[PDB]
Amino acid sequence: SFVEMVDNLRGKSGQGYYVEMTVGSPPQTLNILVDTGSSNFAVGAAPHPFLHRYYQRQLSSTYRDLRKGVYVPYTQGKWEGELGTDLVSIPHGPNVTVRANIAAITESDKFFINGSNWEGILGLAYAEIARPDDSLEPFFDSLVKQTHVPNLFSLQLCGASVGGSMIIGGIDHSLYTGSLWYTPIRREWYYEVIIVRVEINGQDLKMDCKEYNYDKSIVDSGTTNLRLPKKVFEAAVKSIKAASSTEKFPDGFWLGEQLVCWQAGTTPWNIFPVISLYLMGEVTNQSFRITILPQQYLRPVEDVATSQDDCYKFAISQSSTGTVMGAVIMEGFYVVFDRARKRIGFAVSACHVHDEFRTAAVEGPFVTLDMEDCGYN
Ligand SMILES: COc1cc2cc(n1)NCCCCc1cccc(c1)C[C@@H]([C@H](O)CNCc1cccc(C(C)C)c1)NC2=O
Repeated sequence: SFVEMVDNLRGKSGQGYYVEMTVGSPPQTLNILVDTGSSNFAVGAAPHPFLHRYYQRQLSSTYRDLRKGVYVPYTQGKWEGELGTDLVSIPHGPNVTVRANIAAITESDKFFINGSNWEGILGLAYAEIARPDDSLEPFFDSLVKQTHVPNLFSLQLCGASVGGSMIIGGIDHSLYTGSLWYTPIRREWYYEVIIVRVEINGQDLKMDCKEYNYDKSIVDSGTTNLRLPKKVFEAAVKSIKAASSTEKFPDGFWLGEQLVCWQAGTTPWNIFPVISLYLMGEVTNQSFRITILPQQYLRPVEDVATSQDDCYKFAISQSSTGTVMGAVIMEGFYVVFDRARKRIGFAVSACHVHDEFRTAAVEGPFVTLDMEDCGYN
């Protein structure tokens, strides 16, 4: 029955992927961002300039007030609101209805985006990072406890405006090719993983692998970019600059601020290297790698001019809170969040990115010694 969830995600580039949901009785329809990087289910519940619609608790006969406030600070944006519960469904999802916690967003700062088409966020990570504390059961935990939906979901995020699939409760084999390779979930709070090696165009970055996971590495469908710790970012940018030194780019391009453009269909993809991230595997001393093409980390953006020139932004930025494998990394891969077996699987997606001489890949097995030493403490 997973076919009913294929292509249930939509979005705008750089603005997250959302799924349609209903809350309350009678059902109120809202578009909800799917976020594996947090654990709160929250919806706009008061007028806002950028909200087309919002949750009206007064119109729901199943709404229950929890008489408790809540706020969530993300990297840049934040919101605050009122906790409560209500019945929730996913129209293009499993045929079930659950009573879930909902944060009714009453005030926000740089959270909603002008013209985004979504009105809320579904944090799919674990209770340990839920606000106000881990006693607020996340949506997916409520779904698994109250229904027979198996304890796993999978995400197929597709590039170019954009679409994808969130398969709730399983793996849809028509969404990927080749084999699924699994990496352990290190700890159940974020979807934390361990990166054991990094190569750019086949060249090992030759850093202490602890640097790749300082102070954690997570899989986060709610963050656009690949975010890298300071030392790793500097090494990666230095290598990417040298590989593409054929052309010159404004220094603001490398900061993710400015954009670069080329004549329609002349982007010099060949001068940009591939990035290989090696993840800890399931057996002793075994890893696997995922290979990232420049079509993933050069995010296409609309040019505000009359030009019909392909313009892009550098979708790799510096982090001070560890590695973030964001949406641009997940795109072109089918990613299985196998909560039941505490593992995350990667396979080449049915909507993979196309280069002419290169291809995104998930390859294994590799031998990697002392992988346990790569986790930060
Ligand atoms: C830095 O650049 C960033 C940051 C974020 C998003 C993006 N770009 N682009 C995508 C924007 C799409 C929509 C969006 C807006 C606001 C918040 C989020 C999406 C979720 C948040 C994730 O939840 C973050 N996950 C990790 C994290 C970080 C801090 C605190 C917590 C707590 C709440 C658990 C969790 N995304 C971002 O903050």
